[PDB]
Amino acid sequence: GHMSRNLLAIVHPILRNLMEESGETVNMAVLDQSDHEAIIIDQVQCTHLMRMSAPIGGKLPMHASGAGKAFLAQLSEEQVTKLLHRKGLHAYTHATLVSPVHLKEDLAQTRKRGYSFDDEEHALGLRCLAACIFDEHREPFAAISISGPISRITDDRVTEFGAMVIKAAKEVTLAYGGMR
Amino acid sequence: GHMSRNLLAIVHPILRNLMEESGETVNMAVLDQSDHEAIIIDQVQCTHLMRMSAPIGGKLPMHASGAGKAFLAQLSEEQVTKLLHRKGLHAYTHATLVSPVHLKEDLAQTRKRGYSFDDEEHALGLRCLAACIFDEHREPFAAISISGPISRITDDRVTEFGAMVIKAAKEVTLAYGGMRGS
Repeated sequence: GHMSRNLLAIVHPILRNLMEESGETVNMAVLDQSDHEAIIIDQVQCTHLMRMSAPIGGKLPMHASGAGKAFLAQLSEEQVTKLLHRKGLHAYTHATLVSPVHLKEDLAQTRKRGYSFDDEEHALGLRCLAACIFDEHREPFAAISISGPISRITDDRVTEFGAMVIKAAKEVTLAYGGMR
Repeated sequence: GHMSRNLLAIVHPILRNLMEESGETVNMAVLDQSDHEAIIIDQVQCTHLMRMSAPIGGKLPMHASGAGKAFLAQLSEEQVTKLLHRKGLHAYTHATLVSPVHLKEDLAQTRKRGYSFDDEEHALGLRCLAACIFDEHREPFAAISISGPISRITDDRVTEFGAMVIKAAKEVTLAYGGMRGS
């Protein structure tokens, strides 16, 4: 399953409402079946002077972004062992997870809490929270992320932000389910 | 002084060089002399995912931005003293200089170091450095600013960025002198 012009049309106001609720830029991405990077297909930017402003069609790293890790978290142990064996783990920053054990631990916690969290792993001062959108085969065919600076996505708000992105991704999975 | 598209085209390379050298978004703003405001009229954004991305036509506060304070620094003490007697100043953040004493201090230091510095005074987590551009009558009409997050514009880079923007502004000034009215 996937999107879809009428689906993107449903998705867009969900993204709009999420920007307004979170105060940050929101992205929707799909997965590149390899390199397992997430490609941005839609976005609603916030109006803060400083903000996340990746371009539409921009690609986020597999192991090192909210959207990338959200997708990656849905794969089996052996699937991820094979992808890490193949692609390696480019260090964007000193926080990037470059150890398989550390990455796999973070993926485990991502499944548990319902959102991925990029904590300055792609770029210094940048945080993102993401959740996958699922089809009828429980395949993640898209992910929404909320992306913004550490000065606003503060530690005391991470859980709250995670809740917001869960709810947005859920609304899209439901919307897809409805249109069928 | 007067900016046209053609003049913007002519100085664009200076702005693009500054964005590349600083790694941050570069803005050029003009002073509205009627309404005393700083209006962004061009911009070269950096390629960082997180970056300053004000729109063209955006306004920056006189007392609380790099471009605004660069303009204020050019005014006589009497001129600042008066228009600040007016006249309350909006507090964008806890760092916004809303005390006339404190603002005037900062403007003196601006004149001395050659560049203004907005240290989270417009928005939390945002720094800018700016310097004025002068027309053929040596009148300030524009300002160029480097604007970016405190994650990258760190204390050890403030002086160096100040230097970059002074040099850039002087290059725009020279280029404008050579192409006035284009």
